[PDB]
Amino acid sequence: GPSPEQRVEIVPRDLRMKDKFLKHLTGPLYFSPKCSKHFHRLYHNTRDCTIPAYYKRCARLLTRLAVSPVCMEDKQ
Repeated sequence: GPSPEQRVEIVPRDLRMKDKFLKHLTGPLYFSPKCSKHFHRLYHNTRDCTIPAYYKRCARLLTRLAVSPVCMEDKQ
């Protein structure tokens, strides 16, 4: 894509492509404000969601978050 997937870890602020891809790969993961902090750690700390190469691993890691009782009001 616009980022180096397999070349270098560094990507410009145009890394917004990640959010665009993930939201379409998984669907609406827009979560709860209670769980907002977990999403922010799982998006900003994890090499999955930072580095554009690991789009799939990020996507799954967010999905299981968005559907677990912290992001999901409904008890699964």
